[PDB]
Formats: sequence, C-alpha cells, structure tokens
Amino acid sequence: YPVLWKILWGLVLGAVFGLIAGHFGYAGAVKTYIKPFGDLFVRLLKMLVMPIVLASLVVGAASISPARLGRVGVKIVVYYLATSAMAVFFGLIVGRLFNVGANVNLGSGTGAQPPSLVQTLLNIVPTNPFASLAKGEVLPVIFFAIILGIAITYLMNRNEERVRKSAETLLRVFDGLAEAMYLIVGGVMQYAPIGVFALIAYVMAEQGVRVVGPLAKVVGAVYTGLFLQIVITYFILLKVFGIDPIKFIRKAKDAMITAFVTRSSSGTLPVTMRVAEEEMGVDKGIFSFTLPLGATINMDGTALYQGVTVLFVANAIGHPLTLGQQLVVVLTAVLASIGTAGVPGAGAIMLAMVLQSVGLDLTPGSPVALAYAMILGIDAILDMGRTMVNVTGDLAGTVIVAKTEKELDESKWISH
Amino acid sequence: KSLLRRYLDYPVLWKILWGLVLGAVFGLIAGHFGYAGAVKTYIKPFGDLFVRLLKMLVMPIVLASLVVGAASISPARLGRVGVKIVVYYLATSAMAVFFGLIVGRLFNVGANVNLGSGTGPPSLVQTLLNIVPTNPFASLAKGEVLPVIFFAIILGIAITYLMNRNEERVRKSAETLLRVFDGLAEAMYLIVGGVMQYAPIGVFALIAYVMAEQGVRVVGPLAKVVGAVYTGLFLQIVITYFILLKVFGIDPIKFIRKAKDAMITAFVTRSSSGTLPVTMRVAEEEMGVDKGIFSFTLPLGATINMDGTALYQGVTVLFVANAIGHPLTLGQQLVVVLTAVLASIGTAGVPGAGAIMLAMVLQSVGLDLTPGSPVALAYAMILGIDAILDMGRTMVNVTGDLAGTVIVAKTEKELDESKWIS
Amino acid sequence: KILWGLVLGAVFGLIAGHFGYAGAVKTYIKPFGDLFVRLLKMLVMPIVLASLVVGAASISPARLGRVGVKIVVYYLATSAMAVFFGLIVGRLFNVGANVNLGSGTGSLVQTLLNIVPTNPFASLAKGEVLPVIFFAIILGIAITYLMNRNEERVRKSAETLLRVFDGLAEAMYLIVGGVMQYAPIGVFALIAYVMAEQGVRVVGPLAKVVGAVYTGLFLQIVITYFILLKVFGIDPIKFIRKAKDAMITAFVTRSSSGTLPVTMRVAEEEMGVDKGIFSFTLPLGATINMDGTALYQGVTVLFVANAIGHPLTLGQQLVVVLTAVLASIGTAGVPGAGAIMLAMVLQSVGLDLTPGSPVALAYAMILGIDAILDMGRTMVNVTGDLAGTVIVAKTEKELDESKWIS
Ligand SMILES: CCCCCCCCCCO[C@@H]1O[C@H](CO)[C@@H](O[C@H]2O[C@H](CO)[C@@H](O)[C@H](O)[C@H]2O)[C@H](O)[C@H]1O
Ligand SMILES: N[C@H](CC(=O)O)C(=O)O
Ligand SMILES: N[C@H](CC(=O)O)C(=O)O
Ligand SMILES: N[C@H](CC(=O)O)C(=O)O
Ligand code: NA
Ligand code: NA
Ligand code: NA
Ligand code: NA
Ligand code: NA
Ligand code: NA
Ligand code: NA
Ligand code: NA
Ligand code: NA
Repeated sequence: YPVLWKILWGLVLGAVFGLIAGHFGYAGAVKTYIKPFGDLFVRLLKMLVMPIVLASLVVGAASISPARLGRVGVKIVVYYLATSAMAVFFGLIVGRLFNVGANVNLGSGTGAQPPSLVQTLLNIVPTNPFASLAKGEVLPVIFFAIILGIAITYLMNRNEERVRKSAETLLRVFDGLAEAMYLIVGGVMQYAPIGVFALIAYVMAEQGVRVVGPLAKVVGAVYTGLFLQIVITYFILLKVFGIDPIKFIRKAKDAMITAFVTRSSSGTLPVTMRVAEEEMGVDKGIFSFTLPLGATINMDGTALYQGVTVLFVANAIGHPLTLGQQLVVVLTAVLASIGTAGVPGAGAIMLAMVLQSVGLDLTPGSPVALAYAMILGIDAILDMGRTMVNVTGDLAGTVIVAKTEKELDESKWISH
Repeated sequence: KSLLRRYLDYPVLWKILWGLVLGAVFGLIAGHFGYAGAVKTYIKPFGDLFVRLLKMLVMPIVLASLVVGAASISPARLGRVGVKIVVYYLATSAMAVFFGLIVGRLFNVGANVNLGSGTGPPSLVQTLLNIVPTNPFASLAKGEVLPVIFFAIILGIAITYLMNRNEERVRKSAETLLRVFDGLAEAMYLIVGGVMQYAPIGVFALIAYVMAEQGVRVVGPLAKVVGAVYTGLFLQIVITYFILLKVFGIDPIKFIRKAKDAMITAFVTRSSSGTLPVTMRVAEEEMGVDKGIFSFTLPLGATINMDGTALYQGVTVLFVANAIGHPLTLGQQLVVVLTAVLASIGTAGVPGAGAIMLAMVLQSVGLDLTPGSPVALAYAMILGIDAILDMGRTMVNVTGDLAGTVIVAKTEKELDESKWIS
Repeated sequence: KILWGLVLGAVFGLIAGHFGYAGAVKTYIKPFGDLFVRLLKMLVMPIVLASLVVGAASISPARLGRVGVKIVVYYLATSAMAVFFGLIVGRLFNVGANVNLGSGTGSLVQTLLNIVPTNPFASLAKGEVLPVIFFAIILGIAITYLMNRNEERVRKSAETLLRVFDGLAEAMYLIVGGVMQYAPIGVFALIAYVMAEQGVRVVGPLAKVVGAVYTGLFLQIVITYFILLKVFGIDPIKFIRKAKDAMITAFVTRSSSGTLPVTMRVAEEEMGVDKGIFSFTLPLGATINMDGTALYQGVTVLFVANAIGHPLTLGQQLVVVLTAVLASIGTAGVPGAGAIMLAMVLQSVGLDLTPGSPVALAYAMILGIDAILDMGRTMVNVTGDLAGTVIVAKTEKELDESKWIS
C-alpha cells in the first residue's frame, strides 16, 4: 500500500475512530488501549531529534561556505518573519468571517512587564553543549554545530597532513551519525501509520465531543485560516519561485501528518528533515540549518491560532479589539509564536503574552480568564492543525530558499 | 615517585578471593567487639573508590560494546538471541522463586516471630514505553541503561546497513563511526583490567564494612533468614545453574572459576549494574563469549534477570506472612511466583532495591506496609539485615547472567571453546 | 586591544557609577560582557576533554605522574606564599582598624572520591572539570597502549578515536581564537559593569582593603612569579606579555574555569607548552591553584578581626596560612566562590558567622566589594597557572624555547 498514501489512511481512520468512540463514550478505552501506540511512535521520533540535528548541521555547516550559511539565515529569517506576520493577518480576517465568540456574552467591566528579550537571545549561545544536548536544547545546539562544522572546514584546509586527517576524521563521525539517523527516521516511518492512528484516535475521542459550540465555530475558524496560509501564501510563494505547489504538498505530507498528530514541531524534525532530503531534494547545507531553526521560531500556525483566539476573547467579553489594537497583535502574535516552544500545547501558554500586550489581563476568575479556558478545552483539536502549518512553512521555506541557492535537486520533481 | 610501592603481584582471581575471605573475618571481629564505627570511617572509603571506578566504566562500555556487537551480527539472529535469553531469564526467575518458597519453608523462615495480626493494562505499559529513550544523550547522562541498550542496538544495526553501500562515501563514514565505538569499547575493557588490580582491596573493604555494621545483627531469626537465603542461592547455583549448564555441555566447575571475579564483585558491591564492567570483561576473556552476545544479554540481564532477588523475595515473604500468624497458602505462593518474577524483573540493579520492591511482592499477597502494623515491623526486620542478604543475592543475580549468556552463546556457536580444554 | 577595553571600561564604569547610571550600564552594556562569557564558557568542556585525551596519550604516564607530583608540589608552595603576603600586606595596610566594632570577649574525603567520576557523560553535562580530567587521563593513557599494539586492527581503531579528540581540540582552539576577536568588547563591558556597581564602595576601610588586596596580588606576580620564573630561565616580561590575554580574561570574568580556553590557547600559541603538560596542569590549576584567592583570604581575615578588636595572634595567623590554602583549593573557579569560602577561614581562627554578630558585619562589608576584589583575584589565579605550567614544562623539556626570542 502506497506509503505516501497509507499514513493518510491511519489519520482518517483514527479520526473517525476517535470521533466515534468519543461521541459514544469510549475515550477512556482509547487512552488506555490505543493512546500508548501513538506514544511509542512519539518516543521513537523523539530519540532521533538531538543527534539528527547536531550531526546534520555540523556536516551541513562544513559542507557549505559561511557566507552562504549567512546569506541563508538572512534569507530564511526575512521569509520567516514575513510568513508569520501574514499568518496573524490571515487569522484576524478569518476570525471575523466566522464571527468567533460573539455569542458567548460575558460581562466584564472596563479594564506591563514584557519578558526580557535579551536573555532569550544570550540563551542561544550554550554554556555547556553536553548539557544543552542532554537537556534537549535545540537552538543552542544549532549554534554550536554551526560554529563547529565551520571550524572543521577551516582545519581541513591547513598545510599539515596531521591536522587535515584529524579534522576530516571528526567530520566523518558526524557524517556517519547523520546518515545513520536519516536511516532510522525512514524505518520508524513504517510504524508512522499506526502512531498517527492512535494519536488522532485519542485526541478525537477526548475533545471531539467539545467541538460542538461556539468552540466548534472557533475550530471551524482556525482550520479555515491555516488553509489560506497554505493555498494563498505558500502556494503563491511556491508557484512564484517555480515550484509546482502540488508537487510540494505531495512531498511534505509525511512531515505534515506527523506534525499534525504529534503536535510537536521539534518532535517531527526528523521526519521534516528526511522529507527535506529524500522527497524535497534539499542539501544538508540548507535544511540542516533552516529546518531546526524554523521548528522553534517559524510557527505560522501558532501565530494564526493566536490571532483567531485573541479575537474570540475580546468578543466574548464585550470589549472587541480596535484596529490600532489588531496591529499590535501582528507584532505580538509573531513575537509570541517566535517564543512558543515546539512541543504540544505551548502555543496556548504563549497566547497569554499576546493578551497582556493588548490589555486583556488574565486575572483569575475574571471573564477574560474564562474565555481563555474555553479555548484550552479544544486546544488539542486546534493544536494538531496548528503544528502542521508550523512545519509546512519550514519545508516551504527550506525548499524555496534552496531553489534560490541552486541547492535544490530538480530531479525529484518530475511527474514522468 | 612515592616512598613505597610493593603490591600487585598475585593471581588477581585468587587474591580477589583473598580479600573477600579476609574482609569477612575482619568485619566480623569489629562487630562482636564494637569497632564497627572505625570500619565505616577508615576502611569503607577504599571499597567506595573501587565502586566509583567500576561505576565510571558502565555507560561507555555498555554503549560501545553493544553498538559494536550489534553491528557485528545480523538482526534476524539478534532477534533470536533476545528470544533465547528472554525465555531463559523467565524460567530461571520462576525457578528461583520456586526454590525460595521451598528453601523458605524448609528453613521455615519467620514461623516463630509471634506477632498478633487482625484478620483483615493500568500500570505496566508506561514502563515499556520508557525503555524507548526520548533523548539518548540524556539517557546516557542519566545512566538509563535499558534506554541505551535500545539505542545502541538500534544504532549499530544501522551502521552495518551503511557499511554495505554502493557509495564509497557512505560506507566509509559509517565504517569510521563504528571504529570510534570499537576504539571506545577496547579502551574501557582495558581500564576494567587495570581497575581489577584494586579489586582485591576494594572487595576486602566492602565486605569488612557490611560484616561490621550488620554482622552483629545476624544472630537471631534473621540469621535463619540468612541461612535460608544463602542455602537457596547455593541451591539455585548448584542445582538449577549446574544442571542447566551441564545440559548444554559446559563444565559447571569451569564456569564458577571463570565467573568468580564477577561473582565476588557483584557480592561485595551488591549492584548488578555496578559489576557489569567486570561481568563483561569476564564474559570476553575468561568465558570466551563474543560481543555479539554478551554486549546485549549481560546489560539486559543485569536489570531484568534477578534470580537472586527473586529467591530473596520468595523467602522473606514466607518470613513475613509466617511472622503474623497467617502463613501463606499454596494458591498464594503461585501468585508469588507470578509476582516475585514480575517484581524481580522490576528491581533496579542498585543495592537494596530488592527490599524496596519486596513491598510490591507483599502487596500482591495481602501484606500491606501500613505504618505501625505488625507487617511493617517484619519488613523492617528484613531491611535491618538487607545488606547481609544483598551481597549473596547480587552474586546470584550476576552469576545467573553469565550462566545465561554462555548457554545462549553455545547454541548460536558463538562461544570460543579454546578457553575450555587444557 | 584587550588591554584597552579593560582600561577604557574601568574609566567608563567608574564614571557611570558616579552619575548613577550604573543601572544604565547594567542594562545596556552588561549583556556584551555576558555574551563574551557565554562564548568562552561553551568551549570549556570540549577543549578540556579533548586536549587532555590528546595530551595524555601523547606523553608517558611516568611523566604525567611526575608532572603531577611536580605541579602539585609547585601548586602548594606558591599558594602558601600568597597568604603570607596577604598577611604581610594586610598587616602593612592595617586593614579595617577604623571600623571599631565591639564584640564579645569570650566531609573532606568525599571531595577526593569526588574526583573519580561515576558517569563521565554526566560530569560532562554538569561541567565537572576534575572528574573529566581523571577520565581523560585514564582514557588517553589507554589509547597509546592500543596504538602500541601488535594489531593493525586495534592500532587503527584507537588511532581513529584519538583523532576525534584531536579534531575536536583543534576546532576548540580555533574557536577560542575567533571568540577572542570579540574579547576587547566583552572585557570592556564586564569591567564597566563592575566598576559601575561597586566603584562607589571603594571609599572606606573598604578602600584600604582594595588597596591592600591588590598590592599583595601584585607582589605575588612581581616577586614570587618573577623570582621563580627567572630561576628556571624564563623572561618574566616576555611571560606576562604572553600571559596577558588569559590574565585579562580571568580578571574581567572572575572565573578561572571561564578563562580555561583563553588560558590554554595562551599556553599553546603564546607560551609554547605541549598538550602533554598544560592539558593536565592548566585545568587542574584552575580549581586547586588559587594564589589570588588565598591572598584575599589572608587580607580580609585580618580585616574582620581588626574590625572587631580581637586581632589575630601569631599562632592564629599561622593557622590562616594552612586554612587559606585549604579554602583556596576548595573555592570553585566561578565568580564569588572565594568569598563564600572565606567563611571557612574565619571559623578556623574562631570568628563564627553567627547572624547579627559583629563578625557577620565585617564579612558583609567585604562581600560589598567582593567583585572589585574578585577581578584582581581570578587574574592571579590563572597567572599562577601559566607561570607554573611553563616552569614545570621546562623541567620536562616540553617547552618550546623558540617563542621567547626576537
Ligand atoms: C446524543 C446523540 C447526538 C448525535 C449528534 C448530535 C451532536 C450535535 C451535532 C453533531 O455534529 C457535530 O456538532 C456540531 C454541531 O453544531 C458541529 O459544529 C461545528 O462544525 C464545524 C467545524 O467542525 C463548524 O464550521 C460549524 O459551524 C459547526 O456547526 C460539528 O461539526 C458536527 O460534526
Ligand atoms: N504544537 C507546538 C506548539 C503549539 O502548538 O503552538 C509546535 O508548533 O511545535
Ligand atoms: N542487589 C540488587 C537488587 C537487590 O537488592 O536485590 C541488584 O541485583 O542489583
Ligand atoms: N573568581 C573565582 C573564585 C574566587 O572569586 O576566588 C575564580 O578565581 O575562579
Ligand atoms: Na513564518
Ligand atoms: Na515550525
Ligand atoms: Na516559537
Ligand atoms: Na531469572
Ligand atoms: Na542480573
Ligand atoms: Na530487576
Ligand atoms: Na599555588
Ligand atoms: Na587557578
Ligand atoms: Na579551589
């Protein structure tokens, strides 16, 4: 059965299974007897994340010039900010069509300390990479791996045979590791149809029943807005750089479906990278840098979930956001999506920062704190679709930057 | 550059047996004569150094040997080796509880404690998922062996795949990586050998401290617990291990003389995981087993195959249940076999975890450790002599790991018969 | 240029702390010093592990063993001299005699065993240098043994492994040099922040402590280091000129362990020591060889007892020499840890830090200027590591005599 089209079978069936079990009251059998298999699928991808990030980027940063890496960053970051900003802008319009939370009708009454930005930045530079590796801190690994692979290529270009042979040997240890990791990613993706089925079956069972109210109308709204981001911003950007966007989606889909049901960008980095190499044809000089960075700081789906649910609260308490306030949201939902860790649920946690920025404080027991908790009740329903666009923008950004740097192997894009 | 240097000249297997016998005589003297606090202060640190040294080697020598060994074998074999070692571990655990129950009733442990007592899916799955690590750098830093065993097996297998490629580039990268582990494994096994120079001293100290602290306590019905447990541990070795060993054509007397360094070390460190470096170096040099086997069976067995604990748990549960005037019926002892096997599989390879898990074995037959009850009193009588019993069991926990590794090896033709001829 | 940022930042921070903009300096200049510290920090664990595995293979145990026996004997004697200087310099300045406070008239072994790691992957993640030092020696010693095997097969495995450490060390030393491009800025920021916050406080008998502590630190360099250096035939003006990057990085980061990458690259590029030496003596000395701490402790211990009217007797000052040496060995190589350990030196002559007591006030006067004293302290903590590594290296002929000629 076509493995491009079989992981898609597990997604649908688990969704029907979980919706059916959820609508019929067996979600506790699904948590006990089905949830563990998706958890196994999650643990397997998780173990690959730290080595496959470290090794691919040491290799990739050696296997390219600094000035390219530097131009890749400036390019990928210019793309990343603007695709995030467009996501906020799309959620705001999609939130109004669906008219989210206007019928929740809570009275509220007429109404900062922004987190230090510098310490988050200094936090990029690790102070012990063995610790950042053991703690799982991807962004500090990205920094050390680039710094390291850059130094390895410098040492490969030295007059000594003794120095060249030591540095070149080190780089082979990383190349040996990276090639081994991409191998297992492909092997675990044999189980991927099952883990997908279990995760979506557990999720649909627990919060299926909850997608029935104006929360259901929220879900309708968030998924619609995510879609526009793809078919408008990604397809147009993809088609703009001469990439058949249908060939792009057809290649991304393994990374999209694991992103969806694991609700973790960082947890689906291995599939996103293996998709970026085998299917997409990107060179490690590119995706070994952009794909892990984007798993953290490029969350188009979160920046749009945050845009849609922020309108839901202000409507739900009778203090709708003015225009001048929605323009603060574009700034601050981008900032919060940059800050959102790539693990399940962290986007809701960061949504608070976005409210605190427009003057909707979450004082406990207040009407605002009530609307926030209506959202967190369907968070997994919205979490799946959110992480998917967080990854898809990482691939569309990697593929687009690659065709710009001549680092895209066009032999992989031929319907024959 | 010191003043004095004279040690290190004797058969280390014979001198490690010298430190064990002498330390037991020494600690017993401080016990009945009251210098047990000098031994904890002035002798225990040497046994502690010997433990830290073996401890530093565990994570590299498991990771490297199993990456090496797992690349150096075919998966369809590895899967059959696992199936073989796993069925052996279960049957021998079941056999140990079966022996502890029989040896426990023969010695009749705790039948005369005379405490009055009033006549009055969910949990295992996460333990399995937890075998799969979610970050191996962390599982390494945290010391999580079973997650590393998993990663190491999974890794080396991928390395052999890459060594078989049309590319000269992929083959040589994998081939290079594989050398780093092989380089690491050989360096670890080297240091194991250097450290085992200190082992006659470290063995002497550990047994001297334990015998000093808990010697005095082995005088009462706890002494009869000791009598039962050692008798069963002895029976488990000379009956089930010897009969099992001889059935597959291994001289059981040759096994013990090769195992002894691991046996004596497991005994005095009371930690399977802590005697793994000696257990593997013994599996290679003395036993003649190939890294394709013991790099998997020896770390897997240090955790999940505890024959010595599974017999300890059978004897002490009979001791407690007899001690409250509600002796165990047969139908319960068949639950003890079911549940002490389960609880011995769960017992971590650290000193004392068998008592901590012994509680789970009691909870399974209806002896709750509610505070102030008679039951909690008998459990604490056991925890009072746990070290005296901890030594003898970890010896049989490890002795059974070597016996299982060698027996599985000869069925896969992977044992070097040149060490067994003379 | 690292020496210009040090001068300019100190003049700058003194001015800002004098217009009350020390919180403007903490807000807008301290981060550059923190980047420079995080950058140097990331390198310590790899560049220590790799350099010592390499260096320990590339030398004989009996040398390493004799180097150790030599470096440890050097380490003790130079430390003991510092306290004797702090006692003399603290007594010369008569520190804290005008504080006039009335006072009432009437596990070590585990730290040793702690050197032996129990999981080296963990000791790596934790930043525990000394347990890595032990494992790296134990490892690298094993590699040459396997490279000195009859096998072609094992010779190539270990030779492969050793190259991984050599490849890593060479990248580490490379990055240290690149990070030192930023160092003129990071130095400026750190000294500007410290001068801003604690400048104002060098004004009282605290000023005389700063005067006293720095004066003795200088003698340790210009007397004991220079005399010992000249005794083994090393030009001290060429030495300091080579040491300076490690000195000034140690000065403004107040972390010996944080200056390890600069101290080692100075030991290789500038000094010319072989990894068989400095990859063992320099990380060992960052922890246990603190001349600068032992002199602070001698001067400030005199400061407390004078400030409370129970001056130390001779028999007591001779306990300070023993115990300020011991406390400097125990002081971690991070900012401030010498002050924390000064407490153990006070308790050693009977100045207990019972809360609210007169003793506890003099301690807190000292902790108010700790950073002003911490900078000068960590500088002589590494400066003594370089001087001894070079001196011990020349005794094992492992010093490159070509870098000391023009
Ligand atoms: C006890 C026996 C009960 C039998 C079933 C009765 C339960 C109520 C209807 C069930 O159908 C679901 O419930 C919501 C009904 O409101 C829909 O919400 C929503 O569904 C979309 C989003 O999923 C939104 O766009 C829609 O506006 C909104 O109707 C939802 O989709 C639909 O699947
Ligand atoms: N699901 C997480 C966080 C979120 O849901 O916002 C991610 O993008 O990786
Ligand atoms: N001694 C422990 C378990 C126990 O205490 O029984 C071991 O085998 O590692
Ligand atoms: N500054 C620290 C400790 C101290 O202040 O003494 C060091 O030298 O490493
Ligand atoms: Na974006
Ligand atoms: Na992303
Ligand atoms: Na983010
Ligand atoms: Na068993
Ligand atoms: Na065992
Ligand atoms: Na166990
Ligand atoms: Na010294
Ligand atoms: Na020092
Ligand atoms: Na110290």
